[PDB]
Amino acid sequence: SGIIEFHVIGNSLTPKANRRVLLWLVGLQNVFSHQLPRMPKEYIARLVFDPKHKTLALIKDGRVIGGICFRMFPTQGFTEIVFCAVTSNEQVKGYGTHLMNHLKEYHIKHNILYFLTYADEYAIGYFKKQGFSKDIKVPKSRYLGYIKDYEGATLMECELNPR
Ligand SMILES: CC(=O)SCCNC(=O)CCNC(=O)[C@H](O)C(C)(C)COP(=O)(O)OP(=O)(O)OC[C@H]1O[C@@H](n2cnc3c(N)ncnc32)[C@H](O)[C@@H]1OP(=O)(O)O
Repeated sequence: SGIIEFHVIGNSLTPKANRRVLLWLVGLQNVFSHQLPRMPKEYIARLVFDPKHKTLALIKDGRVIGGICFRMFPTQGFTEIVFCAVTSNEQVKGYGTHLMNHLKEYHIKHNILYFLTYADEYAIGYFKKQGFSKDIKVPKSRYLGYIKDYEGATLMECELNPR
């Protein structure tokens, strides 16, 4: 290795089957908790280990340095971005953007062209740089009760251009 690697991981049924992945999931849980201090740790753990959620992990030298936890809604035509974070010492180097670009490529391949997410006010600018907007095109009837709403957050959407 010696270089960064992208891995789409998660818990398919039980996290005890693959210990390498389990270690990465715990690593993600910790990174998410550390960079998302206002989010209950038990809450982060619950979602990161939920079989319906996947996490695109950014690993360098076997260690998790960032990731995006998401949930795919193929029939609804979109994916919910649940957690997004890069460990502090690795931030401001381009990894956060690198992670989102990789996630976009993955979804273009699965033919899902919309991301929905609830952004904390002080993170809005990050999403805007990644092409997200406060203008929502996915109908409310399509996401209400599907995506989780948060306190004081702003719903934002990213329309992916397959090119
Ligand atoms: C659904 C949610 O998860 S909402 C919560 C989102 N997450 C967090 O707030 C957790 C704490 N923050 C982080 O983990 C990081 O700051 C991340 C993941 C947002 C960004 O990761 P990084 O690796 O630092 O970002 P990267 O180096 O790719 O920078 C992305 C670009 O966004 C820009 N940007 C604009 N506004 C912001 C902002 N509010 N925060 C961060 N970046 C911003 C940066 O200037 C940078 O552009 P530049 O390189 O041209 O200057």
